[PDB]
Amino acid sequence: FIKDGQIKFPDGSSIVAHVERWAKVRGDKLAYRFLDFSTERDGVPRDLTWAQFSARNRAVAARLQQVTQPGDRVAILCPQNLDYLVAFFGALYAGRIAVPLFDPSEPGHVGRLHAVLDNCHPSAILTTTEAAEGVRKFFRTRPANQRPRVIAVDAVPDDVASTWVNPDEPDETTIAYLQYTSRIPTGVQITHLNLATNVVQVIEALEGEEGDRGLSWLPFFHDMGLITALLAPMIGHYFTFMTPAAFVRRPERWIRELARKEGDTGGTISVAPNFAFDHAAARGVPKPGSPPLDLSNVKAVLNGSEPISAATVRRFNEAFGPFGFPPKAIKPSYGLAEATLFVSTTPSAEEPKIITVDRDQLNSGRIVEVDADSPKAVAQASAGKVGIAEWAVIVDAESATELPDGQVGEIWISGQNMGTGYWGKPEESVATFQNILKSRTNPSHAEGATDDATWVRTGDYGAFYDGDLYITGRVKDLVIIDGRNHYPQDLEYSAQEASKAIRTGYVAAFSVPANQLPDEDPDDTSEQLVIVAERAPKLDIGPITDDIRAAIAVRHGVTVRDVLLTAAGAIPRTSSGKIGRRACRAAYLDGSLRAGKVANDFPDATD
Ligand SMILES: Nc1ncnc2c1ncn2[C@@H]1O[C@H](COS(=O)(=O)NC(=O)CCCCCCCCCCOc2ccccc2)[C@@H](O)[C@H]1O
Repeated sequence: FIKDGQIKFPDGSSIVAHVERWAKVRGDKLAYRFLDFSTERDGVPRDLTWAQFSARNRAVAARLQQVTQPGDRVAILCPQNLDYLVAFFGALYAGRIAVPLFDPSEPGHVGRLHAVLDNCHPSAILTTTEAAEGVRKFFRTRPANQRPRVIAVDAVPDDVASTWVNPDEPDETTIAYLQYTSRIPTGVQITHLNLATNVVQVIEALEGEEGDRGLSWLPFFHDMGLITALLAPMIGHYFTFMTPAAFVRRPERWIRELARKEGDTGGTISVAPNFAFDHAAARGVPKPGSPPLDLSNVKAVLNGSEPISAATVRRFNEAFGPFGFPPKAIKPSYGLAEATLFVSTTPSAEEPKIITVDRDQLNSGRIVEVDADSPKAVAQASAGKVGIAEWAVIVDAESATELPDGQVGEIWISGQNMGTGYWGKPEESVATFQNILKSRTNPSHAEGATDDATWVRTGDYGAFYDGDLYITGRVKDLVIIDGRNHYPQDLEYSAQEASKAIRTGYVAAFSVPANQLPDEDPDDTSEQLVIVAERAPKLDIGPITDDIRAAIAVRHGVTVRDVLLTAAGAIPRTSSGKIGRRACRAAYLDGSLRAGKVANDFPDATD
């Protein structure tokens, strides 16, 4: 669609009308393929053509229109499979607000599911026949008046579709679905306009052509897995997916989906968080004597949702370069739920941009390049260029003032893809989404946005440098000790490089007040460094601790006051698998981390 400063639609912005059209001209073509690895090690493909997809969406939608009213929320408590997509699109087809969640009988934070439900109060629950009893059982733990009707989407017959009524065309405020992140849970209001805008933004950035195909193992309950699933079939080829557990168990599965197949006229496109690249590199290489592996066909594998490590990038290429994997296929990318999904990515024709900058300058808020062999060198991966019809600026948050390039400040963003608020929360909505950019530089990274445009504060620090956006970390994760700043991922890299006994990527650095440290001055409240590190899957703690302490002291000039070593799987991670530093700190302070009793729901390599 055309651009006039912003993205214009009419013919419509409804994904419903667009899928229905796309469906009538490619009826027999495949739309989705689910690789089910639950009973068979090599997988069993479950296919869905466009005509079947449409038929099911219309049937589920008609059923929803009989038992829910316009404006009601419809929660999806379903495992990762074809039915999850049918349930989600069914909600959109019905003109009801979907709430993509997960199957309560699978791993999950049960207290958060209760909190989410306490905020969105759905009028219906969409699940499958297999998951239904488990869903009901969960609702028997909720109050008697909060047990909405449970619909098994695979049991709604196709003929129920005859009564389906295409909902009223959406305006710019009409909410399509709520995206819960990540306690207290905030549901981002994603409008049909938001969704269609980000879809167009992503398609422009990916430069997908006839024959390219998309694939993913990412969970549908997270923005990166959901949005990818909704838009991948739109590039012209069916979308293939598997579960996260399936990937974690045998990462080679992802690698072989990416690889060239007979019949491929284009390349493959996927997306994953940074830790997944390391898991694939260490455990996803074919064993000698396996069928040939040709990865020279990969077009783009986006690396986003968490900090990109230059070492992870190097390890991925070292493992898969010998199989033809082109290094320019790795595309560091940035985004967040409040922006639907996509904010920036490395241009299609370019290789990842990775620079080595001065540590001290970085810690004091400035990007200054240095030689890679310098002892003060910190490697920073770029997140590329901001997408079309959206803007990102770097600001001094308190004065809402843009900063010149090379200076670090909070990243604020704007665009038609920004969510319209958080469900039921006016104060939080204003604070996060309705910020005003009071002062701009010349040139301004806000050029093209109106002076009264609203800005979302991302909670991230970053900077522009030589035409690329760099994400340095979350504001709330910064380590401030004795008047100096330290990025926790830089301290973590030093800790793991100091000892082979630490699992790569499973380290968390944060500060706690002096008085919260263990017994090994009760009025001292100054922030002190703590390193939590998982042990590689037993060597005594003394030598390891001293290696960590000594390496951090020499290059960062800060003394670790406590090094806590845990078993693999002990550090808290979000539901999409990101190391959660604030959560690790809270577990350190509330007694659960030291007692070795932290609950994690994302599948772990060991268990
Ligand atoms: N690059 C980065 N570096 C450091 N931190 C990053 C980060 N990206 C996100 N984060 C951190 O994650 C936070 C947001 O978390 S979140 O709400 O859970 N949301 C997220 O994590 C969303 C991240 C989205 C990243 C952009 C990915 C766009 C993928 C399009 C692929 O399309 C396809 C794929 C296949 C076929 C066809 C098309 C952010 O606020 C930031 O703190």
